[PDB]
This record gives sequence, C-alpha cells and structure tokens, in this order.
Amino acid sequence: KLQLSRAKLKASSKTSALLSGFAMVAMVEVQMLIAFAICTTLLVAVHMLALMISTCILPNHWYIETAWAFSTLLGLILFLLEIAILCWVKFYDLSPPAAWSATVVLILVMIIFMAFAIHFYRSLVSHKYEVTVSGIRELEMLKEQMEQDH
Amino acid sequence: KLQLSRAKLKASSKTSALLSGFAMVAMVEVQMLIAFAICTTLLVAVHMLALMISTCILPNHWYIETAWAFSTLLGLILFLLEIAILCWVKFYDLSPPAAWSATVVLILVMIIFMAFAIHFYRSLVSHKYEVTVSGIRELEMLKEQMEQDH
Amino acid sequence: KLQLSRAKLKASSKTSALLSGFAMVAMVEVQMLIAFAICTTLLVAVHMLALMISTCILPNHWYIETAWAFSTLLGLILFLLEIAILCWVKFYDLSPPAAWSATVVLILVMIIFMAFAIHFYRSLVSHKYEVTVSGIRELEMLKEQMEQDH
Amino acid sequence: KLQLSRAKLKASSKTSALLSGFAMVAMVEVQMLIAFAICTTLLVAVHMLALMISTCILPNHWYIETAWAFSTLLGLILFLLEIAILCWVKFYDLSPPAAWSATVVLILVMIIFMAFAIHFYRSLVSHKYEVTVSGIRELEMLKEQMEQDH
Amino acid sequence: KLQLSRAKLKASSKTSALLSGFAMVAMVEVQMLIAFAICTTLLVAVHMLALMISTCILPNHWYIETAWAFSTLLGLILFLLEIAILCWVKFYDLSPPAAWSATVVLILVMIIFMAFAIHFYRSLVSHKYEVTVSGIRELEMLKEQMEQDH
Amino acid sequence: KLQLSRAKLKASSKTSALLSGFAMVAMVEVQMLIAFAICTTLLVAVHMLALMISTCILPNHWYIETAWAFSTLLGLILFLLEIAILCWVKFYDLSPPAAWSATVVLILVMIIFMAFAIHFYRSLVSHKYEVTVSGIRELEMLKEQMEQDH
Ligand SMILES: [Cl-]
Ligand SMILES: [Cl-]
Repeated sequence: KLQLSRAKLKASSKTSALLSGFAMVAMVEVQMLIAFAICTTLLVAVHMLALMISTCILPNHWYIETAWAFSTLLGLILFLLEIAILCWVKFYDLSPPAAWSATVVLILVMIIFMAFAIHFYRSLVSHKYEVTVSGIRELEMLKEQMEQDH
Repeated sequence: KLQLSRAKLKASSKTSALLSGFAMVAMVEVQMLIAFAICTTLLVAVHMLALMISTCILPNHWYIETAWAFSTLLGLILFLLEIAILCWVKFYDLSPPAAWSATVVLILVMIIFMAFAIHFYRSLVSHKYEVTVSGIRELEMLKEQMEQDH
Repeated sequence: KLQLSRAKLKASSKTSALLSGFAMVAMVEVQMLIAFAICTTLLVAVHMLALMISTCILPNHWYIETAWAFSTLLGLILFLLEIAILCWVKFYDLSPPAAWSATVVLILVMIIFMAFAIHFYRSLVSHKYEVTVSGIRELEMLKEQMEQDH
Repeated sequence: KLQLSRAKLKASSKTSALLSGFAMVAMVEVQMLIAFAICTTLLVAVHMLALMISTCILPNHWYIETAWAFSTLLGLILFLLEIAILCWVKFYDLSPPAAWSATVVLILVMIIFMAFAIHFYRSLVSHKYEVTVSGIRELEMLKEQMEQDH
Repeated sequence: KLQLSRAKLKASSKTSALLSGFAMVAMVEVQMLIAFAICTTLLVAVHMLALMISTCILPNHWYIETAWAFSTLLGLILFLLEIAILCWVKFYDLSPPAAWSATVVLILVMIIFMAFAIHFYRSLVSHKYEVTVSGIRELEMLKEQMEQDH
Repeated sequence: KLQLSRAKLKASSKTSALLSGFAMVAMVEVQMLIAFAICTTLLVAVHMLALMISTCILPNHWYIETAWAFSTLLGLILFLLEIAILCWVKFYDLSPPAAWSATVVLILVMIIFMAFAIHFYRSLVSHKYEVTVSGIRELEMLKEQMEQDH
C-alpha cells in the first residue's frame, strides 16, 4: 500500500505534466471539427485532477487509490484520443482520407486494450473465487482432520 | 510532516517548472478577451511561489506545508482555467461553438473538483466521527473496567 | 520480475512521455504520403500503452512483465521509424535522394537489430543448452554414484 | 548542513535548467519597451549562476551556502518579473490595459511576497531571541541550583 | 562494473531521451545539403538503440556494458555533428560565412576531444599495464625469497 | 571522489542535456552577427563533452572529474552567452540599444562571479596554508613531547 503509493505517484506526475504541456503546445496550432477542444480540455481536467491527488497525499479507506487509478486511466485515454484528432486536423486542408484511416486502424487497438483489460479484471475476480474455493476446501479437510484428534 | 516533507516536496518542483515554461509557450500564439493574460500571469506567479517553497524548507509551524498544498491547488486550478481560456480565445474568432462547449464542460469540471473535494472532506468527518466516537466510548469502558476492581 | 518491475517501470515513464509529446510537436508541422500521421499515432499510442502499464501494476499474472517489454520495444522501434518518416517528408519536395537514402539506411539498422537480436537469442540458446547439458550430466554421474551406496 | 545538502541541492538543478531553457524559447516571440531584454537576460544570468553553484558543491560552509540561497531567491523574483514583462510585450499593439491590469493583479502579489517574507523573517529571528533567552535563564538557574550544593 | 550498470542506466536515459526528442524539434525548423536529415535520424537510431539497451536489463554477455559505453559515445558525437549542421542550414540562405567559420573553430575541437579521449585510452592501457608489472615483479621477488625455504 | 561520483554526477547531466536541446531551439531563429551560431554550437560541444565524461565511468583517471567540473561550468557560461546573443537579435531589426545595456550589465556580473570566486578561492588557499600552520605547531609540540621525553 505504501511503496506503490509513493513510487507510482512519483513517476505518474511526470507523465501528467508532459501530457499537460505537450497537449498544451498541441492546442495553439492553426499553421471532428468543434468537439476537439472539448476532448482535449476534458483531458486537461482528468490529468490536472489526478495530479491534484498527487498533491493531496501527505497524510495518505482504499477508495482513494482506485480514484487515482481511474483518473490516470482516463488521462491516458483522452491523451491518445485527442492526439489521434491531431493527426486528424493536421491532414484536413491537404487530405481528408488519411485521418479517417488513422482512427480506423488505431481505435480498433483501443477496443483491443479494453478487451484484454476486462479479460484480466475477470481473471483477478475469478482466481479470487478459485483461491477462496480451494482454500475453503482445505479448511474443511482441516476441520475433519482436527475432529479426529479430539 | 517530515517524511511527507521529503516525499511530496521532492516531486512538486517538476510540476511547477513544466507548467511555468509550457505556460510560456502557451502565451505566445496569435499567428474572456482581455483578462486571459492576467489569469496566466498570476498563475505562473503562484507556481513561482511554490518553487520558492521548494527551496525554502531546508533546515526545518506546519501550516507552511498547507501553504504549499493549497497554493499548488491554485496552481493546477489556474492552469486548467487558463487553458480553458486558451481553447476560448484561440478558437473564438475562428469558431464559437468549440470554445463555448469547452467552457460548458470545464465549468462542469471545476464543479467536479469542488464537489468531490467537499465530498471527501465530509467523508473525513464521517469515519473520523465513527472511529473517534467508538474511541471515546472504549476509553469509558476502560474506566469502568478499572473501577470494577476497586 | 519484482525489483526489475519497479526500476524499469520507474524509468520507462520518462521515455514514453518525452517521445510521446515530442512526436506531438512533430505532428503539427508542415512547414509515405497519407499514412504518416497514422504511423505516428500508433507510435505515441504504444508509448501511451507502456505508460498505462506503468500505472497498471497496482493489483499486479506474469506475462504482463514481458508485455511491458514489448510495449517499450515497439516504442523506440516505431519512434525511430516515424522520425525516419519525418526525414522522409522534410526532404521530399526539396530532394528525392536524401529521404530515400534516409529510410534505406535506417531499415538497415532495423536489420542490424533483428540480426543481433536473433544472434543473442541463439546465445541464450547456447547458455541454455550448455547449462542444461552439464546439469543433466552431473546429475547422471551423481545418480549412478549415488545408486552405488543404495 | 549535510542532510540539507542532500535535500535542497538534489532538486535545485532540474528547476534551474528548465526555467533557463523555456525562458530561452520565451525570447523568440513577436507573433516597458527596451528594459525587457535586460530583465529577462539578467534573470537567465542569475539562474545560470545558481546552476554553477548547484554543480560546485563537490567537496561537501553556511557563508557560501547562504550566498547560493539569496542567489536562488533573487533568481525566482527575476523570473516572475520578466515573465510579467513577457505577457506585457507579447500583447502591446493589441491592448495596453490587459497587460496593465495584469500588473495591477501581480504587484499586489509582489508586496504579498515581501510582506509575508519579512513577517516570518522578523518573527523567526524573534523566536531565536526567545530560545536564546530561555537558554540563558535556565543555565543561570542551574548555576544557582549548583550553589545549593555548596 | 555493476554500480555503473544500475546508476548510469538510471540517469543516462533521461538525457538520451531529451536529446532524441529535442533532435526531433531540431528537424522542423527552417522558419552538406541532403544527408543531414539522415544523419540526425540515424543519431536518434543510436540513442533509441541505447535506450533499447536501457530496457534490456531486466535480468541484467558482460560486454553489453561496453556496448552501452560506445553506443553512448557515438550518440553524443553524432548529436554535436548534426547540431553543427543545424547552425549551418538555418543560416544558409541568409548567411554563408557564420556557420562555415563555426565549423572552422569547432571541428578542430572534434579532433581535440577524440584526440584527448584516445590520449587517455593510451594512459589507461599504460597504467593498467604498470599495475600488472608491479604485481608480476613483486611476485618474482617474493617468489625467490619464499623459494629459498622450499 | 566517491560521494561526488554519486552526488554531483547523478544530477548535473540532466541540466546539461536540457541546455543542449534548448540551445538547439535557440539556433533556429531569423526573426554580434556571424559568431552567434559559432557560440551556440561551441556551447553544444562543451555540454556534449560533460555528458561523455558522465558516461565514462563504466570501468571506474580522476583528473577527468576536474575536466567534468570545469566542463559543466563552461557549459553554463556558453549557454548564457548565446542566449544573450539571441536577446540581441530579437532586439536587432526593431531596436539596438536595449540588448546593449543588457549585455553591459551582464558581463559586469560575470566578472563579479569570477572576481569573488577567485577571491575566496584564495581564501581557500589561505585556510589550507593556515591549517598547515596550526598543524605544524601541534606537530612541533608533538616533536618535543616525542623525542624530548626519550
Ligand atoms: Cl527524479
Ligand atoms: Cl532519485
């Protein structure tokens, strides 16, 4: 609980900062259509907040960890999505097919990540159930073997 | 306060620096309306102050730690606010639906930070009240248990 | 697997963030033909992936370490490839030998890495075969000599 | 001197470097009147100096240490001053009140820095006087208590 | 040999990455002739590759330390050369005397540093050989003095 | 040599790299006359050199430490010099007096640092010689107490 809270939050901050500033530089460049700025700014919302957690942890009841986790998750999500939209906007007035194919090849791999991630979430719950089952069974055999020695 | 003085203060500096300089690159691109530059400049001022904190605590009255904490809070707050104004002014005279919807999501996320922050403030009151109350009661039970053998 | 996950995961974040954002600045610059932005987006997507892994080890189930390795590997590989494509686009309308020779000399460095990589794959085969052979043999002579006193 | 030699000096280098370089990028953007370049470049001079000390402490001394301290403080003051002048010059032919009102909000915080800084300057020296006083009194009373043992 | 593998890999990666990406920013700036972009990108191949080494150390074939060494040397060499070519090309259609004279003062320093580095190659071989000499000789005198009483 | 090998050498490299890349960005700006590009590239030479020294300690040649120290010093000097020359050109086609007064105030502070640095350099020599004096006195009394008491 401690070594991961310090170690992960130490280095996550760097990521958050670079995404803040580099998505920032991404914004100020005219040299979808409207929702782009929405997505990027909501990104800045997610990373700004998760780093605000990176400030809150002086005293450091386990939900706060998961809140930090899903925060960073959404951070990486919106960063990837809106930079894809940057590959979108860069190729608009000189081509309009490149960007479509961009999201068409990559977002498929997004759904790939969602797929494998939910696979191993269910693997954690499933092995929790299996470990609980076999452990409970061993506890029962211990109950009988203990009942012999009375 | 001290182990947190090393752990948190080690990491604050990077955030302050990158937000300062990348806020610089944010400023210089013309190739509300007037208060934007003001907001950015006070923002970068606050981050400068937080850096002065990152140097000031060398020889080692704990409120100064809180000064760094909520000072930094204003740091990321003003950063998000001013990037909201960047999507605002940068895409204002070239579109008016992108930036409007931007602030429509951003004012929502400011209310998100205030909301969740007061939420977990109140949660601190909740588990502090239950655990503290049971503590006072248990201390009374220790008083009775001591009075029994008199 | 443990200490290497903390040290390697500790340092990978820097690579992912810097190459991601610096490729970002690469994007918004016009001052193959269409698929370039796609390739860059898969690159920064991959470094994003290695970063999401850099957060993922909270619940921690051992393939993920090597998956992290493949993430960063693809990160530097594709970063090289896309900067090669940057020298492609930058030296196309002002020369056609510079960029051609660019990709033609860098793909050679690809064949360099595949060559040395499969070589040291075979070297791992060398220590695996020799260690396995000597271990099995000493176990065999020890097996007969042990059977003498049985 | 030593434990603080680790704590402050480990982190100072990164901040000094990033403020130096992004002040560099700060220079090149036209897309008071003359003293701007003086203030900004003099800032970069002071922070360059702070890096010179941040390298100099090899033999591992509070005279020169305090000299570094005032160097860095004055450095950050110059940072805020010249970045205010950057927000000034970048927006000159497009408003003269926006940046003016900026300084109207900033100079308040200038006197804020001097105000809080001197408040805890003389208050800290005052608590030094209290500690010295209590020390002299307790040691003298210990002398009288020794006269009891005559 | 090992402490440099851990500590040096900790710190070298940061610099190498920054120079890789900042070489990217080096690319998109015009606002020999053709082989330049190849040279910079192949440099990024060298630092990218050395970063792949910085990933390879999960189990931690001991020459790989030396591969890290000459990899890093070639990295910084190519960096200096290609930035010299940037100082060339940025000021080419706007001057032809500045950068030429630049190389006139600097490439001499190229042979200066390669020269001194190989100088201390000669010194390292000389004093390592000298230590071996003192060992063999002292072994001879001690060998005779012990050999009399055998 | 050891505590500094971990201490100063651990952190200085980061700054050196930042100055390399950000001086690179310094070059590419057309908005003295010729020696500018020379100075910036020579800066990149010195900082590259300091990085090569910070890499050399793989076999673990102690003069190289002092070469590294003066290397980093010269690095920061040259960085300041060429960014000063950019503050020159930024105020070249729109004014020529501001930057003049800037450099005239900065070179004075350069000679300030050189001046006091050699001042208390000589004081360091003074405490070395004086420490030798007190050592001589205690050693002389040790000589009398030694051979006199035989
Ligand atoms: Cl660090
Ligand atoms: Cl560290």
